[PDB]
This record gives sequence, C-alpha cells and structure tokens, in this order.
Amino acid sequence: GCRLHNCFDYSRCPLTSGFPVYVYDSDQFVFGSYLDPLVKQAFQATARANVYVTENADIACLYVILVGEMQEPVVLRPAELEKQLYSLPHWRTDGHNHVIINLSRKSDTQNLLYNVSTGRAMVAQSTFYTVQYRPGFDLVVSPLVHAMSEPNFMEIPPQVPVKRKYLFTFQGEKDYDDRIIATLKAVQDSKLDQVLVEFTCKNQPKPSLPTEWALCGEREDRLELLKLSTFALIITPGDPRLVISSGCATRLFEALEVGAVPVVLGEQVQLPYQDMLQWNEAALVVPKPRVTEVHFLLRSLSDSDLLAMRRQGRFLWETYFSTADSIFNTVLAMIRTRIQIPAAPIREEAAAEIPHRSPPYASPRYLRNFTLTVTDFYRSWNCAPGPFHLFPHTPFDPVLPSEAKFLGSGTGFRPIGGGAGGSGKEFQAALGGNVPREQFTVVMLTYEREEVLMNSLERLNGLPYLNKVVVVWNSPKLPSEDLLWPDIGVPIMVVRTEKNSLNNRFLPWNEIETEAILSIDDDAHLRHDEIMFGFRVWREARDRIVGFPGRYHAWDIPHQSWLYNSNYSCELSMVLTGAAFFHKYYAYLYSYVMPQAIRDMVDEYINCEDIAMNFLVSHITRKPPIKVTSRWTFRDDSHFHERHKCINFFVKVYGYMPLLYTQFRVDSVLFKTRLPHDKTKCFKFI
Amino acid sequence: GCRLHNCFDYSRCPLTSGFPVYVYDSDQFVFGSYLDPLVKQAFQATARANVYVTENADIACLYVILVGEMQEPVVLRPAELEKQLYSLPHWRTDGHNHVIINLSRKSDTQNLLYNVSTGRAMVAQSTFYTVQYRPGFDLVVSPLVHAMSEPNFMEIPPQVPVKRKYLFTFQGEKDYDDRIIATLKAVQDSKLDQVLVEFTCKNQPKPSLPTEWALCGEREDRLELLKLSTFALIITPGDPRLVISSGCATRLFEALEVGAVPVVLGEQVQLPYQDMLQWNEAALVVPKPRVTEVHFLLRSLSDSDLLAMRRQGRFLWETYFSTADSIFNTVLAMIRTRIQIPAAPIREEAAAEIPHRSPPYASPRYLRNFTLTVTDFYRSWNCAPGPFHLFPHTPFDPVLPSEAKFLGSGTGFRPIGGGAGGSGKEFQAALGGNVPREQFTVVMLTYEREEVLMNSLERLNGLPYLNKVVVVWNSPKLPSEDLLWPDIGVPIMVVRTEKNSLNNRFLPWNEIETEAILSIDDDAHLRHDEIMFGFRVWREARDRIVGFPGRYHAWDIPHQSWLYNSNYSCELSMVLTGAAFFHKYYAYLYSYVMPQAIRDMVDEYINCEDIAMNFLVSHITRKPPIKVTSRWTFRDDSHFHERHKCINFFVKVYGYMPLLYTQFRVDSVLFKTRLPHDKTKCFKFI
Ligand SMILES: *[C@@H]1O[C@H](CO)[C@@H](O[C@@H]2O[C@H](CO)[C@@H](O[C@@H]3O[C@H](CO)[C@@H](O)[C@H](O[C@H]4O[C@H](CO)[C@@H](O)[C@H](O)[C@@H]4O)[C@@H]3O)[C@H](O)[C@H]2NC(C)=O)[C@H](O)[C@H]1NC(C)=O
Ligand SMILES: *[C@@H]1O[C@H](CO)[C@@H](O[C@@H]2O[C@H](CO)[C@@H](O[C@@H]3O[C@H](CO)[C@@H](O)[C@H](O[C@H]4O[C@H](CO)[C@@H](O)[C@H](O)[C@@H]4O)[C@@H]3O)[C@H](O)[C@H]2NC(C)=O)[C@H](O)[C@H]1NC(C)=O
Ligand SMILES: *[C@@H]1O[C@H](CO)[C@@H](O[C@@H]2O[C@H](CO)[C@@H](O)[C@H](O)[C@H]2NC(C)=O)[C@H](O)[C@H]1NC(C)=O
Ligand SMILES: *[C@@H]1O[C@H](CO)[C@@H](O[C@@H]2O[C@H](CO)[C@@H](O)[C@H](O)[C@H]2NC(C)=O)[C@H](O)[C@H]1NC(C)=O
Repeated sequence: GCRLHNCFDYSRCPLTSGFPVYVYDSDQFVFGSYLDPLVKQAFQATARANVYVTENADIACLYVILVGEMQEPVVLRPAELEKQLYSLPHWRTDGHNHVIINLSRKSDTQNLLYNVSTGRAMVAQSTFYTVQYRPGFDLVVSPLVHAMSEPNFMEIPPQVPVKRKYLFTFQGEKDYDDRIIATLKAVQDSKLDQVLVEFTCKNQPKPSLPTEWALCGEREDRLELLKLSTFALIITPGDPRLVISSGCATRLFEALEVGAVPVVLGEQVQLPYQDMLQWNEAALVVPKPRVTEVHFLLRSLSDSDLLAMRRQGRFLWETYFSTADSIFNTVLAMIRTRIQIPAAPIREEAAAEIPHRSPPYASPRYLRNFTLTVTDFYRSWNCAPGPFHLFPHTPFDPVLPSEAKFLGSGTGFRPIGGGAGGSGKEFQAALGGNVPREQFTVVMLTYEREEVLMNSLERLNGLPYLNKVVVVWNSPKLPSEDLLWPDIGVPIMVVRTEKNSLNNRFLPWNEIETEAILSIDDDAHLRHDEIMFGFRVWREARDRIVGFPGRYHAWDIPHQSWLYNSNYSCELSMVLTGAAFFHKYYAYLYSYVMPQAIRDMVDEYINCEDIAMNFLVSHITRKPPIKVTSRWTFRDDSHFHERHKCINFFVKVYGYMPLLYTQFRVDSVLFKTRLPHDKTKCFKFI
Repeated sequence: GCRLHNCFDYSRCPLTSGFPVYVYDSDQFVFGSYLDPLVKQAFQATARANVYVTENADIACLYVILVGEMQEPVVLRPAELEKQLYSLPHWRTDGHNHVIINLSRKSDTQNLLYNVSTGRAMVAQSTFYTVQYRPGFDLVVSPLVHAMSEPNFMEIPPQVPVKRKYLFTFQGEKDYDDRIIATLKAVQDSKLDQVLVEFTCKNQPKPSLPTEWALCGEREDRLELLKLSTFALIITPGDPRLVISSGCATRLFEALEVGAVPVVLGEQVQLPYQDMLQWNEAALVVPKPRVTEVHFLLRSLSDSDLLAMRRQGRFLWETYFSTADSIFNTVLAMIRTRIQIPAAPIREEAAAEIPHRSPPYASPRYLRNFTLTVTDFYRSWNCAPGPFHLFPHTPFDPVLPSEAKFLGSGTGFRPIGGGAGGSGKEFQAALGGNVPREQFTVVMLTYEREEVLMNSLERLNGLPYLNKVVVVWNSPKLPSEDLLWPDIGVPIMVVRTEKNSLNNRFLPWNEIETEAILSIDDDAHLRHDEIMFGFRVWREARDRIVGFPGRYHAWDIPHQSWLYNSNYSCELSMVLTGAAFFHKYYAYLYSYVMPQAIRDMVDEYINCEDIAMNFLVSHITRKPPIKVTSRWTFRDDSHFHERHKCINFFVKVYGYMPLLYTQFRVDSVLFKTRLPHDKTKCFKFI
C-alpha cells in the first residue's frame, strides 16, 4: 500500500523553497455541479485567501482537488469519478503529490471513494474503512459544520462550574451492545449520580452506517442536552472494519464545542488529526470490556484535572475544528510537517515613517526553523497558539547552560567579572545572566500631548541599552513642521497610524528590531535605574510581563461577577502596560491570533487594552506577572466602570478567568543590605 | 491479527487491583539450558527484585516467559520451541496475557520466533519482520548490553563543547545505496566540515541480516570514534519488509551512550519504545530521498537545540536503555500503561520514634492516579524522573482558576477579605493565593548539640502554620532520659537514624504529613515573619527551592573548572538548605532516583548535601532558586575546598552544570512603601 516514502516525490519539495500549493478550480470539472453548494463556497473562499496557494502549476509541491460531499442522492458513478480524476491536467500518470479532499457536512452515509482507484494520491475525509485507510499517508479530518457561518463564543457555556446537572449523557439508536446497555441502565437506575442515557431517538434518527449508533434529532436538539452534561459518551461502531465514521466525528465536534468531555468506548477508532494531537489530554478513551468500570473512573477524577481537560478540548476545537479555514490549514500543515517543511513567516506591520527634524544591535531572527516544525512537534501542535505560523523570535527558546559560554559558545555573552562574579561595579559593567547581550526598544503612544512628548523623549537621553524609540502617532492631524524633536542619541521613528486605536501600541511594527519592548505612556516618569533593573529581570523572565504599575481583580459576592480594583494591596494580578516590558511575540499574538471581539471592544470603549494583554499573557503561560519596584504612582468614573465591564466580557470570551495572584515583588539582591566596606550595592536606590 | 482489544483478557486485570506479574522459572523448561548464561543471570536477578512480581499464579494479570537469546549455533528447533510454549502450566489454550521476552546480547542474526506460533501472546524483542510485528500489541525493546555489569558515567564524554572533532561519522559494510554513498563521499571530499565515513570495515565485520549494514569491529572500537563525533549516522536496511533490526538498535544504543546525536536515514523504521517516546526530541529522522540535504540541515541547527537533543538522549538512555532492570521495568510499564493501570506507590522511609518526655491538618494523598498514567502520558514518559513510580504529591499538579473557589470548588480555600482583597489586616488573616490552605513541617538535623537544640525548638513556639517538628537524631548515642523537651504546641517526633549521614535530612520520613518541608539547622535564628512570608512565596512557587542563604558558582579561567563562592554578590545560583522550603517530592527523588555516586560522595566528605539538592532541583526544573529576604547571616578551610571538589564531581556525574543565575530577590508588595493612613503594611519588617 502507498506510504509517504514510496508514493511521494520529494524532488518537487525542497526544504528551503517553501510549500507552494496549487488548487484546482472544481467548476471546470464534472465534480463542480454535483458538489454541495455550501461546502464548495466555503472551500473556494478559504483557498482564495490562503498564503501557501499559487496559480503557477509548474512550481507546486502539492495539488489539491475538492470532490467534496455531493448532493443526495449521488448522481455520479464511481467509475466516472475515477475517469475524471485520471484526466486532471497535472495528474501525470498516477496522481503523485495530490490530495483528494472530501468534506462531510450533511450526510453521514456517503462513502464516495470506496470503489475508486486513487493511484498515489492522498485522501482527506471523515469516513474510512480498513481496506482504504493508509496510516501516515491518509488524513482523518473533521466535518464542516460552520460553513458560511461563524461560531460565536457567547453561546458556549462557561467552563466553571466543573460539575453540571448530568454526569454523562447519551442519545442514539441502533459483541458488547447488551453489556453496555445493561451497565449504563443500571447506572441510571442506581441514581448515585444524575445521568440521562437514551438508546432510542425521540426525534426521527438520521441515516447511519450499518453498525453505527445513529444521531438523534437536529443539531440544536443535541447541544441543549450536551450543555448540561459534564461528560459526553461516544460509543464506537460494532463493525471491526470501520476505522472512523462521520457520525462519531460529529459527536466529538458537538461535545468539544460546549465543553462536555468526551468519553470514547473503543480503542480501535482513529480520531481526527490523531497523528499530531494527543487526544488523551482532552478525551477519555476506554475499552468496551471496561464499561463496568466507567462510573467509578468518572467519579474518581479531580475537579482541576477535569477542568484542564475541558480547557484543552476548547483549545483543540477552536484551533482545528471550528471553521473551514481551520480545517484547510490543518490539512496543509499536516502534509507540510510530514515532509518536514517549515511554516510560512507571520506578517509584520509595515508602516510609513513621518519625517521630522531633530550602537544599536539587532537581535537575530529565524534561527529555529527545522527545530520548531519537527523537534518541538508536541509543543507546536498541543499548545497555544498552534503550528500555523513561524515567528522570528520566541520567549520559550532553550537557554544554554552556564558552562557553554566559556567552552565554545561564548559569542555575544558578557559575563560579570569575566566569570568570577563580583559586587556593584562588576554588576554595572556587564549584563550577565543566562543569555547573550541584548537591547530593548521603547514604544510610545501619543495623542494631543505634543509638548509632554518632547519632555519625556528628552528624559530618555542616555539610556544604556536603548536601541531606538518608536513614537506611534495616533492623532488625525500630523505633527507640525516647526516641532523640533530632541537629539537623545538614538533614532526616533514616528510611525503613521491608519486609524486611531489603542490597539496600535501592540502592533508588531517593522521598525522594532529587538525582542524586548518597553511600553511607556508619553507622560510617565521613570528613573534610568528602574528601567535597567526591570530589563535585567525581564531578561531572566522573558515570557512574563515585567512592569511597575500593579492592579488586582476582586469578586463581587452580591452579583457573582468580577471587579477591577486599584487600591493599595498586598497581592496583585495585573501589571499595566503603561510602564512594562514584554516580548514582541505577544504583539504578533495580540494583533493576529487573539480573538477579534476583544480588539473590537477595546475600540468601542477606547479603553482596556492593558487588561486584554494581561489576559492574553496569563492565558498563554498560566503564570502571574512580575512587579518590579516599590512605587505605585508615576507622575474619570466612567473610565473606571468601563473596566469592570471589560473584565466581565473578556471572561465571557475566554470562557474562564485566566488571571492569577502574586503576593510578592522583586528587588535587587543587595537592596537595603549592610555591606562590608569593600563591597558595593548593585543599585544606589533600587 | 491479534490486537489488545481482541486478544487480551481484561477480566484478570481490574484497574484498582494493582499489576501482579508471574514470571516462569526458565530453569524448569527446555529453554533454560540453551539460554545465553549472562542474559539468563541478569534477567533472573532483576525479576527476583521487582516489586510487581508475585509467586501466586492464580491472581496474576500477566505471565512472563524468557526464551531469550540462545547460544550459537541454535540447537533448538522452531517446532520444539512451539511445543514447549504450548505446554506451559498456565498457557491455558492460547497463551492470552503472556509476554514472550527474547533479549539480544551477542547475535544480530538470530530470529528464533519467525516460524513459531505464539497464539495470543505478546512478543518483546529487538528484531521484527512486517509479517510478525503487530503494532500496539508487540514491543520493540533495546538490546541487553550491560549484563552483569555497570555503566559508569565517568567514561561518558561531557555534553559541552557542542561541536566535536567530526560533524558526523559512519562505519559499516554491506534503492538508494549508491546515491547515499556518493553524496556522503562528496561531503567528505569537499571538506567544508570534518567527517569520517567508511563503507568497508577495517576490523572484521559482524554477521548481519541479508540487506543490513554490518557492524564493524568490537564495541570498544566503535565508541572511540563515536566519542569524537557531534552526530552519528544510522542507515536503515534496504529490505522493505524489515521493520527493525538488532544492529540498528545497537547503533542507536552506542550513539546515545556517548552523546552523539543519531541521524536516521529512513522513516519506515520502528525505534524502541516508539509508542511512548518522542524520538524526534532526541534524534533526527530523515527520508533517504533527502540525503542530499542532510549536510545543510546538520549545519543549520543551533548549538542550544543540539545540546537539548543531546541532553534528552542522555535522559532516555539512562532511564530506559542502560541496564537489564531498566529494560524489564520499561516492558512492564508499557504493558501496564496500555491497559491503563497506575504504577506502584513509591516506598517511604519507615522510622522508629525515640520516646521522650515533654490543629495539624494533613494534605491529601494519591488524588491523581489515572490522570498521571493516561492523561499526562507525554510528561510521564518524556520528562524526568520517568513513569516507574507513583508519588503521593507532585509540585506540578494543575491549579484551579481564580473563579472556581467561588463557583463550586471552594473546599479548603481561604481567600483574602472574602475575595474583595485588602491590606495588611486581611492579608495576615488568610493565606490567600491560588491553592487551598496548607501547613508545613520542620525537619531538623542535630548532632552533639543537645542544648542549642532545646533553645531552637523553644523558639518555634507559636508558629501559625506549623504541623509538627521532626528531629533527626544522627548521633550514635541516644538522647538522655533527663533531657526535658519543650512544649511548643505541636508534636515533636524524634526519629532514630540507622547510620550517621547528612543524607538523612532528605529522607522521606513517614512522619512528614505535609507537602512542604522547612529544612533548618539546629542553630539557625529565623524570625516568625520571615518564615511565614517564605511559606507564602513557596505556596506560589511550589517547584522551586525558596530560602534565605544564597551562594553562587564561579569559573576559574586558569584551570577551566568551577569554584564555590560565598562573598556578597549581586547574582546568585544556590540557596542552601540550612534554611529553605522545598517539596517532599524532591526528598523521594534525592533518596531513591538520584545517582548513588552523589550520595556516596556526600557520605565521604560528610559535606555538600545542600549543593547536591540544588543540582537536583535545577536539573528537574531548569530554573534558579528564589532568595527571600535581605539577610545574609543567621547566627574551616578544608570544609571550603571540599565544596569546590563536590561541585566538579557533580558536574562530572550529571554531564553538565545545571545551575542557573538569578539577579533578583523577592520582598512583600508593600515593603518600604509610603501608605495612606487607612492602609497597613503586609509585614512590619518584611
Ligand atoms: C477600593 O476598594 C473598595 C472596596 O473593595 C472599592 O469599593 C467598591 O467598588 C465597587 C465598584 O464601584 C462596588 O461594587 C459596585 O457597587 C455598585 C453599587 O454601589 C453596583 O451597582 C455594582 O454592580 C455593577 O457592576 C457589576 C460588575 O462589577 C455587575 O455585575 C452588576 O450587575 C452591576 O452592573 C458593583 O457591585 C463596591 O460596592 C465598593 N465597595 C465598597 C465597600 O465601597 C473601590 O472601588 C476601590 N477603589 C479603587 C480606586 O479601586
Ligand atoms: C571571595 O571571592 C574571591 C575572589 O573570587 C575568592 O578568592 C579566590 O578563591 C579561589 C579558591 O580558593 C582561588 O582559586 C584557587 O586558587 C588556588 C591557588 O591559590 C588554586 O590551587 C585552586 O585550584 C584548585 O582548585 C580547582 C577547582 O576549584 C582545581 O581545578 C585545580 O586543579 C586546583 O586543584 C584555585 O584556582 C582564587 O585564586 C581566589 N581569587 C582571589 C582573587 O583571591 C574567595 O575565595 C571568595 N571568598 C569566599 C568566602 O567565597
Ligand atoms: C528560516 O525561515 C525564514 C523564513 O522563511 C527564512 O528567511 C527567508 O530567507 C530567504 C532566503 O534567504 C529570504 O529571501 C527571505 O526574505 C527570508 N524571509 C524573511 C521573512 O526574512 C530563513 O532563511 C530560514 N533559515 C534557515 C532555513 O536557516
Ligand atoms: C491511588 O493509588 C493509591 C496507591 O496504590 C491507592 O492507595 C491505596 O489504596 C488501597 C485501598 O484503599 C489501600 O489498601 C492502600 O493501603 C493504599 N496505599 C497507600 C500507599 O496509601 C489509592 O486508593 C488510589 N486511589 C484511587 C484509585 O482513587
């Protein structure tokens, strides 16, 4: 049988040449008129927009043809479908480097390609029999539910409380069948916990494969019961030759959508994208012989583990299942990863520099292409943000051991005291730490404050590790020609914004040449020694927000909602970006991967952009931010209530509150310490 | 073909009943006299010692029979081997729940079971043809190299420098053969980098399977060249029916032993334990068609990624390959995990309490059995310490979100201000944080200091969150009957040590009922408010060492070695356990999973136990410790030089320096802050 090492032509697909894809126009072939119109429409829309797609058929590494779900009843005959396949313009003789895509939307009994010879082409679909599944070569994909429609998070029930009305539920109609039915009916009768198990359909059943449990009713009927259940049961078909069915995949989709943790009875099943995804992290898979132990097992699991499973299922669904675009990207990424080609680089925000009248070292980029696609496979596919983009830098890059900088990897390192260590002097003379030398860029948002901007920019004169200052001009009116900008020793670049928005401060501007960004308001007052210590801390904590202003979130018992609080406190949960360090990676994520609703809300209130970034970074890392110094001030009411509303809405969007509390801040080691006369403090006041 | 869902009897193996194993005595059967004596000897030794093994054949979930590598030439005939198998006492009719183990030591051409019917039994061996490999049911295991011998880490070359003399090496003797040979010879001729590739054996080749590259010379000859090479090339057999061979596994073993990163040409191969292990993290697997791109790919990889690969290979080798005991444990663990049964609990240090003459809440235990074996599969098998033990607690347990304690999971939580937050008062009245309420236990080592012990114990009177005090009596002489122990409000338990050793303070005593341990010398002076703040920080940082005394390690340029330093410094790398918090988990690891050489050295110098624990915790987490307060003192020369030697030896044992620098310490949020009169500081002096 065909495998990737004896039916794929690698000569078309060099490692460095990218991943050019050619998509056939199905309207120019007999398939087009018989396709289900919504599938055709959505697929054409997503293929038109995809970055990998090319019109140049001669350079293509992969060819894509949509044969799709066809209208019922299927007019086309298998032999004539085969005849059309073998007649495609670039189906040279055997169809190597072709993937045939057949997306399921409405029918769970259609098996077009069962009697069709596909030569050397790969097949991506949701239904497979053992005689036509080739592991590692074929792809199991999710069904296309939301075609020409959007899934709204507002209708997804919240992740908490962990326990819902029913422990588990099942609805279906149709050797272990009798055993399973008796065991689950006994569980229902005993009433140790509330369950709702039905083995007949009240609403007329949907047509099904011969030995499969049929879906009951409409999609809206099922979600109503699934929204009330902690777990969702998925019983696999009794036929041993059936690897995966569209019905079981639909059940899995509907369970993951509303947060019911799937419980699969039967290990022979191949779940969608199972080659890349660790489904054990999001679903429980149990052998049918162990059905008598399912109730005990489900009762044994802890709340936090169950909640982690629910969260991982939400991630998987949103990233790979929810839209046609996601399905197409997942197919392309699976094929690209199998043949070890890196993802396409993520786009930067090109900007126009406003001309004005008045040594930087840039961090290296794109050093881990192959490592990220092949070596870090698990993190790439099972952790946010996902595998679809290649970033120039990443805060999770492995660091070298302490010895390497002395034994052959010292390029760029600046040890303290040459490796002997030392006191304040040796500390102030070198960055030290566990990573090479580095600079940072200041990003400043300004609006109708033309004079304070000059003063604040002048205050930045002489910062030791400053690469450049980026001034984001938000006002509709351009700066005047008579405005003399100060000479602070580093370039000042004024970038023109296409529209007025607080989200512009987190745009990944092309002008930013450093991993580190210092985000500062145009009227903030920071001493040089605070900035430098914060930079060192961030160098030690690259994946956190490291900043000066602190806030925390509080629970309102009478209303069972969250409140934003800014009193002085002994514990914190947010560090405002009015003065904070963070990695540019998060700017890309904020601008292009974070949900659109959050940015739209930021625009609506012209407020809460810092809260959104804290939400994002806590969601990614599951760690709180770092408070750097003792200061709390750095110098309306509706502006204050808007933030309570922002917090509540963001909780709705994410499904949970990602913020976490910290009960400590950081200071320099020898801060306020009584030293011997030979020693010197690291900082005079910090 | 047999699969686990149609040839395994789960009725013998309930989830809660453990994993009882019965091992046949091979001496009582015709196999025994023909076995290779060293394989037989080592296997019997390890089976005798294993915790899962039982002599009660009626309760056994699994049955193990060693047919092993046989003496060459093989006298026994396949039919007679089959005859003996089907005659085993508990081979009922078909051999269900049997695993046949055939370990390879000396021969790479022996294929005993090729013409043998095994019924429903599983087979664990190193050589498989496609007609006799059943994925998910059979096991690919490593060869038994170190039989009745020990692998010494002293002969393993250091992980750094990353680049060695040769970029890659190959030695072997014997469609892509000509392509590969020409490409690699061209790489050698071009001399962009130094390589040594030989396609004939200078020393007589070892016998090999028909289409396999034969091993050259003796094992000692190969390691000499492998020690000098950054990468090691592994070319798979040309026969498409050969899944895995003992020779390729031997090559992989030898590469992983000395830190040469394997480069495998051919993706059809099944590497050992590949169902559980992510080999992509430790090896590069490349299709043969891409041989022309191998040189570019190997040159592209960065030093840190290559070093991470080397470290992961070291972990995998030491955990699963190195000894016969490890191989047997891996086989048992793979089978146990496939059928979803938890690992056996790790042993505690039972102790005798010395009687003496003068509310605790215990943390819950064993709450994540199924989650750890099935849900956290990847972390369990691909991260240290490994999957072989079940721990009562773990510092990496997931934490709940902020909302859960208010919406149905509030059991044990003590929010600050009821969720509204607050100032010093509300802070001092509740623990707060992100995890439920908790206590800590004090562990105190004493020796010939009978009086200071009384005073120090008296100082502990009134600690708010103290569960009990454990006094580890090291002196050969017992405490006198006239010694009146103080009444400090909590139990004092004096535990008798079986021998005098500093390693006794990290023994996981049965008396310790808490996750947190406060390790304090019997003469240290700590104020109550320092201890409490440290406890809160640790509650926030459960996987770190959190403590007061700080030290750092320095590089000695003239000798290219490490030095221990205790001057005042602006950066730190160690927190001494003379006053520090840590998780009991690390006590289990120190006592039972850490290498024996380290503990033997601690005994030899009667010094350096704190340095060892810092090494361990940094190795596990790859994060530095946390320094809690500003104080540096809490009140011989050879004792000081011994520690330089300890550091160097530990670096030899681990293969690298795991310590990392930190340039900051932690303090309370409102420490030294000017508050409004309504607010109050969290601590008066901290
Ligand atoms: C410093 O701390 C104090 C004490 O925590 C804090 O005072 C609190 O402020 C909040 C917010 O203004 C108050 O809670 C509100 O009370 C009003 C009625 O007075 C309600 O209408 C509010 O409910 C709305 O908002 C909710 C979302 O937050 C919705 O779910 C709800 O449906 C309503 O739309 C809300 O309950 C609270 O009563 C006071 N408490 C006291 C003791 O004064 C103060 O704001 C903090 N100061 C700073 C600068 O942070
Ligand atoms: C405070 O800091 C100072 C300055 O760093 C520090 O003084 C240094 O102490 C070290 C250790 O005593 C000295 O280094 C040694 O020097 C002797 C010769 O004087 C050598 O024999 C030593 O080499 C042996 O040890 C090595 C392993 O460490 C082996 O690899 C080697 O083969 C030898 O066996 C070692 O080089 C160093 O010279 C001084 N430096 C100065 C400027 O004095 C002091 O110890 C620190 N104080 C405290 C309390 O930590
Ligand atoms: C890693 O991938 C990046 C992104 O594709 C590569 O950067 C491109 O390199 C080509 C060839 O030099 C240039 O023409 C492009 O302009 C680069 N793109 C960007 C965004 O800079 C990079 O060469 C790759 N590095 C490797 C393979 O080592
Ligand atoms: C998780 O595993 C532990 C360890 O095997 C179980 O603890 C044992 O439980 C049995 C039955 O109650 C006792 O007889 C043993 O003494 C316990 N061992 C120890 C070391 O305490 C625990 O019951 C399991 N929890 C589950 C399955 O929920």
